[PDB]
Order: sequence, then structure tokens, then C-alpha cells
Amino acid sequence: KPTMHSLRLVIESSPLSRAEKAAYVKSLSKCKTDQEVKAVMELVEEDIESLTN
Repeated sequence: KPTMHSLRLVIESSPLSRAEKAAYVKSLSKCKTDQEVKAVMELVEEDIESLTN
């Protein structure tokens, strides 16, 4: 059911900017396994809670 595309959709859904969106998306594209990409996903969570404060 879940996919890598849905994840990309999450980024292009949250109210991010230009720079952080691009930077993160490139970093996300740099995926390979799962535990790694997950840790990077954890960063998305923090990023919003930072941008939003």
C-alpha cells in the first residue's frame, strides 16, 4: 500500500519553502535501504515542527 512516491507527496504537501524543500528532496532522493531513509524521514517531522515553531 505505502510507497516512495507517497513520501515525496508528503514533502510536496507540507507548507515548506523553496530551499529546504529542494535540499530535503535531494537528500531523500539519495535513499537506498530503509533505516537510513527512515532517519531522514524523522528529519522531515522535525523540520515542520521547526518551521512552524
